[PDB]
Amino acid sequence: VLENRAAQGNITAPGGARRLTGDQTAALRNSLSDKPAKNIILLIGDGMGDSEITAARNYAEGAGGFFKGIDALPLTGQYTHYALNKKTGKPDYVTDSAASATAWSTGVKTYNGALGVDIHEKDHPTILEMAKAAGLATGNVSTAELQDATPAALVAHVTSRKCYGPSATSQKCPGNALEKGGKGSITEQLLNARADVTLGGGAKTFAETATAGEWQGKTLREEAEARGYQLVSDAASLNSVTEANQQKPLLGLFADGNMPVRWLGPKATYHGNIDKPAVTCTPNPQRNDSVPTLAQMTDKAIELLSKNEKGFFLQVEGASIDKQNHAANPCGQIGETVDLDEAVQRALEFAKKEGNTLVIVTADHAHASQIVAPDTKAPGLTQALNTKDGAVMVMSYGNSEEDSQEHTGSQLRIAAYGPHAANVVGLTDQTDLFYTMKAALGLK
Amino acid sequence: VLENRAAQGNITAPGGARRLTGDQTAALRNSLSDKPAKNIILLIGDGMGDSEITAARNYAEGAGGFFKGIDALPLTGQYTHYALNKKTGKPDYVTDSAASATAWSTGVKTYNGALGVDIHEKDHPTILEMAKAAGLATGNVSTAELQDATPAALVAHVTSRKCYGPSATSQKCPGNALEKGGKGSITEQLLNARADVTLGGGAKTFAETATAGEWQGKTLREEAEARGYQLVSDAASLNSVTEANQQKPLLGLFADGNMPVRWLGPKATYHGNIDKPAVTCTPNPQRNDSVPTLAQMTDKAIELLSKNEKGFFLQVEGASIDKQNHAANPCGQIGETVDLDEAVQRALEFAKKEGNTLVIVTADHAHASQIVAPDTKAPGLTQALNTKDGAVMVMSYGNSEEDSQEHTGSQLRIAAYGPHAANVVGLTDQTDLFYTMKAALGLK
Ligand SMILES: [Mg+2]
Ligand SMILES: [Mg+2]
Ligand SMILES: [Zn+2]
Ligand SMILES: [Zn+2]
Ligand SMILES: [Zn+2]
Ligand SMILES: [Zn+2]
Repeated sequence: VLENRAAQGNITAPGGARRLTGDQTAALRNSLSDKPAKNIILLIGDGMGDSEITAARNYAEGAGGFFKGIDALPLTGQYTHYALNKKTGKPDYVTDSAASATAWSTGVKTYNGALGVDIHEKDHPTILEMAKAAGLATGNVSTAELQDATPAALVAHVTSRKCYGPSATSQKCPGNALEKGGKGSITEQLLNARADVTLGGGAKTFAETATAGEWQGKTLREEAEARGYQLVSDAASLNSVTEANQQKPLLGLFADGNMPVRWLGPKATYHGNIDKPAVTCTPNPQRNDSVPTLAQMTDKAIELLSKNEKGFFLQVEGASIDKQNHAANPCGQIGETVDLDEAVQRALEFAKKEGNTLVIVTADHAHASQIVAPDTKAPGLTQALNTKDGAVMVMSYGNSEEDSQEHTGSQLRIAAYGPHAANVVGLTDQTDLFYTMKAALGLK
Repeated sequence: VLENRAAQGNITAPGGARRLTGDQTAALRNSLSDKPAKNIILLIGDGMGDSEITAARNYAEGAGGFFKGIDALPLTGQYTHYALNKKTGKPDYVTDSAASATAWSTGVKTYNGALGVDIHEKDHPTILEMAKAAGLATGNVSTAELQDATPAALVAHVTSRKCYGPSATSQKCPGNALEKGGKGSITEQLLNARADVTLGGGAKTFAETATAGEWQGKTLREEAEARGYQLVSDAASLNSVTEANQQKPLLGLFADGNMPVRWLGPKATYHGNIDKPAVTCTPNPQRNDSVPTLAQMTDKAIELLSKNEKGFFLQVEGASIDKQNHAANPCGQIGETVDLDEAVQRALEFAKKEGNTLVIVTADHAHASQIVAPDTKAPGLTQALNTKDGAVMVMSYGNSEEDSQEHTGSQLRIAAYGPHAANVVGLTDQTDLFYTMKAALGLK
């Protein structure tokens, strides 16, 4: 259970590339605690498989480097995340964000596209809904639009992830539409969920006015206000927030759609590793100084939430790792993995200081990006990059001919630190994660 | 620690997909032993990254299934395996078998192609040479030609993995050529090394004649015998062996080149998942019942080796997972993973019964194969397969336009069982493994 995993010296010399100093047996033994967890922080890097972690590490820290947050969690294991075919109820080997998010927040497998409901479309309670009942403070932050599948799965029970607001739901999830007697669209269900801290993007859908209920005729943004929600939309305002609870809930909408990616770089191309020069990522010029970073929202959330004596549950998500992976854009993707590392460092720092906090870093499913040989002549999209090592790393994207690269089904890394983290070691399922949290928090 | 990680029951019902039956903490704390290990069995799945394990589990065992061998090692982590650029000494992100094998057996990074030497071409001892010197019995089994990089890295110090016999070394490694005062080719160095048990393929190279020294003029097979080596070429004759030591070492040559793969299936093709029907793998009609399985060689090796009270070191390799991966042949590739699983079961069973053995299952590097959606339209090679779940699974190979699929650089799974297994947890490096075995065996 070591904190420093960088290569220890000259990597060309005997034992120069070792990440271990001594024997972990004792340190590890001392990391094993099955005492209760007062708090739980779940960081999800959407689409961040082992391939994604290695590429970003090579680039940003060098092959022999180590993410001070991401790679610093002592207990590790691999976990499966297959979905189910709605009709046959047989495994669908490649899940989407909705079906996977539903498994870790609910504990039951479901079809791709479902939020908070099993394949019979029967809804089950989420871990956020349960923490809220037990008395715990709750938080949900993401760099994606709030209506998106990963954050939404924590507060919504919809049969299709496309049922963002009033209009969308009417046609795509009519049985869910408030009018037809349903609980409502994703945005309305979020507004009803009423977690203490909810931060992200997706202000666009709050411009939709409801079609029924008390706030019918009034936009969803107005409803939020007419319900006690403190609305913040930039860095300075979030910062001013002094508190958030069931009387003063916090709702941050920092973007119309998704929040802006950290780095800019070009899209991979056919033979781009052999036709075009090596690229060096650069800060995204269009990201306004006032849009909060993932680490800042995570920081602010942990603060307000830590003011609760019963404890808290917080889910943080680095959404655009996945999205940029789909876009076949190495830089945006690596930049988003770097961003998330920052959030994890903030998470861990509090954890070691608090002592009863269980922190977990993982992903919902694997993705397309592959690290390959510099001289690789691939059928898909490639790009050469200038890593921190002063060397070149080529990235490959070859599982789709469409405009979007595809998710993949390989099992991936799950890492934890804190009381009950041993339940992450070995082979487990995406559903175990749910039970691990339910048990650590004593929400049973 | 759990020896049963298959889904609990109905994967479509809450808690049904779970693999955990309880809290791992105490079971996991009781597996953490830092007492010395008397023996070590290192099983390597060549090119078996996490992706290769999942695809083989979904096919052979079902998504919710579980490899009774591969998936049963309690302590897990992920490790980096980058090679070095010979010139600059900067990291080379995608390693070849020779430089990765050299790393775990030697503890020093090296360039791709190098067996047993650092970037300066300076020779460094391997873990087998150390075990042998300490008095421990040694074994080296694999399903590839014995001169291949994985087995070779343990007994040979060559500048190019191409220097198999006398004729290729003269021209390709003249500084190693016996005639030039060099230690000799790979085969000649294997014969000198003198491990107690050596099993695999690659007999054709033994037909070459030494160009200098004590056995100059005699083919390599003759030198083998002349030096007290017992030679066995089939299942039967292997079965009838009762001992193997420094007085009568064993040498199995079961194939001219590599041993034949277990399953037959078509090669993945362009748009193979949409244009060609789903496939069910079958037994390879070319494999003789005369040819022992990796499980059989493993078992026999453990029996003969286990007669040394002082200990033994053994390395097993399911070689063709890699080779079939390059060939874009899902069936051959999965058959080789199923086969390596039988070997890990033999290893594990012995280890639980002996109690002082450290068992480690990993791979040398990641490869091409990816698990993707059945409806996927990819630029590379694809194929649909009928799994045990009665569902279709599509596998994609898309990082090369040439006739061979490339390795990839993603960190991959490393798992262990036994004394000093806690050193496999978390993030580590391939070189760390060398040090982990040295200190477990007290080979210091
Ligand atoms: Mg997401
Ligand atoms: Mg090999
Ligand atoms: Zn996702
Ligand atoms: Zn995605
Ligand atoms: Zn290999
Ligand atoms: Zn290979």
